[PDB]
Amino acid sequence: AASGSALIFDEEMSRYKLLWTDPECEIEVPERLTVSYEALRTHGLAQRCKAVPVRQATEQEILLAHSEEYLEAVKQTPGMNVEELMAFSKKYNAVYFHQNIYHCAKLAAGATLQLVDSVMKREVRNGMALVRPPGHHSQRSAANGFCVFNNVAFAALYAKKNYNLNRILIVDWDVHHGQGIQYCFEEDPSVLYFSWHRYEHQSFWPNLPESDYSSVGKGKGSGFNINLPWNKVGMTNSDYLAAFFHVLLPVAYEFDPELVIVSAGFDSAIGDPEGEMCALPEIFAHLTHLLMPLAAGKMCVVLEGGFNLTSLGQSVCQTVHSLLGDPTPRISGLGTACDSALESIQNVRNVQSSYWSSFKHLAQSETNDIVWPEPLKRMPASVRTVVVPPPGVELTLPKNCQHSDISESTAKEVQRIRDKHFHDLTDQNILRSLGNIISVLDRMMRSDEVCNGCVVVSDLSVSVQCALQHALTEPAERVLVVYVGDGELPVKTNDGKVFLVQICTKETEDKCVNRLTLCLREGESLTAGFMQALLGLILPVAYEFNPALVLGIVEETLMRVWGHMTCLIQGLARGRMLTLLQGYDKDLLELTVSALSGASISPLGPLRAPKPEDVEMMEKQRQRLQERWGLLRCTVSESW
Ligand SMILES: CC(=O)NCCCCNCCCN
Ligand SMILES: [K+]
Ligand SMILES: [K+]
Ligand code: NA
Ligand SMILES: [Zn+2]
Repeated sequence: AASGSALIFDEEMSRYKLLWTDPECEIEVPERLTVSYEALRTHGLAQRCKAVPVRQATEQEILLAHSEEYLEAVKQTPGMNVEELMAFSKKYNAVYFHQNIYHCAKLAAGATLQLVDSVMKREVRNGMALVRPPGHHSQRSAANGFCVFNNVAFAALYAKKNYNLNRILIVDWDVHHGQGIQYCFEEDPSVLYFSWHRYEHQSFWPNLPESDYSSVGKGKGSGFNINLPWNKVGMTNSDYLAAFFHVLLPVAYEFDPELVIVSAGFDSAIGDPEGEMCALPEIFAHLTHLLMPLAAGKMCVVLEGGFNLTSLGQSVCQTVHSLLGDPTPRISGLGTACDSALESIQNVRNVQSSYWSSFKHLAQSETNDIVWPEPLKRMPASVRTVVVPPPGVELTLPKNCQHSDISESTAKEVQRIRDKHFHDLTDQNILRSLGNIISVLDRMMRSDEVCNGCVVVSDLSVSVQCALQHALTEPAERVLVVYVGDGELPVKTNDGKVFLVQICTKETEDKCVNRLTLCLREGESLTAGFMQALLGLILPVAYEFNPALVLGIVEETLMRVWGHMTCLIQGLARGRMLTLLQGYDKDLLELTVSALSGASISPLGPLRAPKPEDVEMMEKQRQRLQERWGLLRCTVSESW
């Protein structure tokens, strides 16, 4: 029921800074906050967010994660002169103090708690806090790496205590390891912590052995700590997406969190002097988007690091755009993760194979300065989704959905198309279908007016043929076709314009690398199996293919997962998807339009394990396709 995105920010947090020379700290500046808020204002994003005021964290709230001794020591820093502040600072690693920093740290922490309350009270769907100082390096009794108090740790502990949540996911995509968060939740199975980080075989700050992939948690928490070290610099969009599809997302959808918290550092973006990675600001639009089906969209993004003022602002915008449901940018030039990333990924998956169903097949032999382009403009569609129910059927639609109304120009175009390719066809309504299909496609393709749509149809073949051919000569260079059904469609995949995913009940072999045919055995297995295929096979290929339109097709004869797919597939083609439902089903159509319109997706519940037969079918698919579609790889390839 919740709507809106909270934006929590206050200028007071820009009113502390470094007072002496220190090259290790000089990158952390007040302008990080003002440049980011200014970019949100510039692009119209702040004005579309609910402004929630900041508050101080209380002393009892601070004590959730920190010791009285530490708190008492920090409480004294407002009274110190600069000499005393430098001497206090030097007791810790890579951190400076300022007379106002205790005050701002209490603000950064309270700002996060304000965000958790706004999302958990259903006052907003999700939100972001722009806070200084950052939090994820700080620990029970120490400030560390520009961090005073552990903002994100607070959020999880506050959410456990005040909302009795049993499963919280924390995604830390900052370029540094958040060891403070790891230490806090090491033994706690109710918080799943995932972090990637520049590591370089422990030679990169903070130089900890327990930042390696081997640290999986302790005791009852074993398996709920996931470290993915980057052992070279220059990681790219492909590396990041490979990490999500093959490590993070399989575990997250299996865990089924009730709240997602993001430790969102943008020192992992291109141009950052700390990360020296190569991922574009647009990738954070997808990182955000791919997590939003989780926890019914309850997602608290919390700013950590980020030190290239330009890439920080662009990356913050890409994130808020995604929180607001705006269409994702298309990611070009994706492919295999590099060898170093693949080594990290394969080591992580193997060490976590003891704890997670998505990796369990791995345990047994039988089983197995720089410049870059400014991001393009992301425009919410005037109306998001158009829907064409069968004639006579009116339905309750969200405020951002409309019914279609064939124009005379389109009616002639349908007449031409029947004149040429379909002579002996005169059914007046499976020809209104084609007028619907063509009219809804033109709104999707020819203007930012409409984003996506769904049409109910009767004859699959004529409908699919006209949709696909009208798409290709609009023109849209490539079209991803997703077909749940058992026939053979009028679809040609022998020219590179079309990739066909088919989820069917009859087992088939596909001959060529532009078709992916998944035959899952029906039963209580079906849902975990499908989600495994979606995350580990379908999304990897789709992202690399980079279609300009997605064509979804469902024959009259699964379902539980269809909203997750529809939501996730909108990362492709700027969300331009056309769904063709053969035969009227009230609730499938209602589910489709919900997810197409950007509404929250109901959770699946924690996932059981898929049938080993289904895993085998899927890995055979991977082996068959990963030479062509390298984003499928989650292992280093054999050298000649
Ligand atoms: C919030 C954040 O991203 N902090 C990064 C801390 C950087 C410390 N660098 C140490 C340099 C070693 N010579
Ligand atoms: K991290
Ligand atoms: K934990
Ligand atoms: Na120091
Ligand atoms: Zn960082």
